[PDB]
Amino acid sequence: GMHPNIATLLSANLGESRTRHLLSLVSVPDGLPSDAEGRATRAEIAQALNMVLFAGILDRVPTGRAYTDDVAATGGKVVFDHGALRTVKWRDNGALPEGEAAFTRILRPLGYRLNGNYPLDRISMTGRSYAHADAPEGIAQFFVSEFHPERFSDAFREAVGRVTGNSADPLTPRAQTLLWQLDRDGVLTVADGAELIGLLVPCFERQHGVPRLADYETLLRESAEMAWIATEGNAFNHATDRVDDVFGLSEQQKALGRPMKDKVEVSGSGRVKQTAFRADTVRRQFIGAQGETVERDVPGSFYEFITRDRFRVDLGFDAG
Repeated sequence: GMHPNIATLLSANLGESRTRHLLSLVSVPDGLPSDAEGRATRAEIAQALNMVLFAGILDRVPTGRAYTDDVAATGGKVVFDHGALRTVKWRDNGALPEGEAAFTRILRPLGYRLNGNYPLDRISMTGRSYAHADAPEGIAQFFVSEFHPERFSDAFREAVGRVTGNSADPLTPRAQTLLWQLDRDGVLTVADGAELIGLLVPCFERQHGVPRLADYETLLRESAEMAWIATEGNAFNHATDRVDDVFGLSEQQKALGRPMKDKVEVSGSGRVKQTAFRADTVRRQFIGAQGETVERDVPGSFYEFITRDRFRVDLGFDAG
């Protein structure tokens, strides 16, 4: 249960102390490809990036931090199952590629492949899952959703463009340089891999500026999901922890007085079962009617649990 390459990649991004905690908390899958010269493989880099991003979720999802503090305290483990993020599929997106392209251009050269297509018509989104080709069951998946403004009001679609139309592109030239070297060789030096992770982490964040309170509210009247995107951008919506039994765990967490949701979502097949803590509220800035900065408390992100039956493990996100 030690992984020197992953530990080094983590340490360069998180520092020793935070890395120590993270390595004792989050399982590293066994069997990741290694390089004979001690370089960092794409699998190692992908796993380390995921762990850095997970640590970033914990920093802003206090209910998750509570849960995982107990895990560390009692010697258990987190199995990082997947992070889910949202994107806006709309041409007025500033410098940011539209919808999921903002992230597939990153995940694909890291070694991910499309693993599932999940229409979410009720909420005007399309979801897609990405699994890592080198360890599809062990490395966390990415669930990337795209929001679709087309069917909404005129006012709403104008609001979308004002919010997103100034977005930055966080994927720098150096980031792209290292990404495509990695895709070519399957490895980078450990230093270059650590550097790549550092450059990729800021992509999983809000790329647009502070939105107008009025536009936030216009969005919120028609779509909770697009309102959330307006405040959080491409930051992880949730992280998910793969556990033996979500039913037992939910009951335990509720008995401790923690805010579990009541619904356990079960796929049609019965093999994939999900439940979560409610999202922790976060304080965010908005532009007021006279151009002033005002603040509001809005829903942030959440920590989720999943159980996946084995046939190999069912990696789907099927509807039910």
